[PDB]
Amino acid sequence: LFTQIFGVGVKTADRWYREGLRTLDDLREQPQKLTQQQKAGLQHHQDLSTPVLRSDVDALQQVVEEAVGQALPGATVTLTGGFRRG
DNA sequence: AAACTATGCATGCTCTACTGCTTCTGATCTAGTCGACT
Repeated sequence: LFTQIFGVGVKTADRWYREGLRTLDDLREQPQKLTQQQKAGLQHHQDLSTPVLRSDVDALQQVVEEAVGQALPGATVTLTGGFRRG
């Protein structure tokens, strides 16, 4: 559960385990030891938990192409990662 | 002629500014360690 939080790794999860935080609520109880990455991950935990579908991938690519063109014309963007693997 | 008073001056003391030199302190750049991510 802890590892699914953006900005929280194995070491941080183990540290929280040894500190007595056994559920997600305790993390939100004290939002002062969480860095920017952890705060962002916890704020939108539910949205990022849902798997990303191909439709979102195509929408993101279409949006990013316009930004890349505006920054500069003639640039190319390629989709890599798991999606490129099918 | 003698006693009292007057001015006059000097030197040490005190303060406030002024300038220049020396030392201390606060702001700004990187190595290492832990952690995050792809």
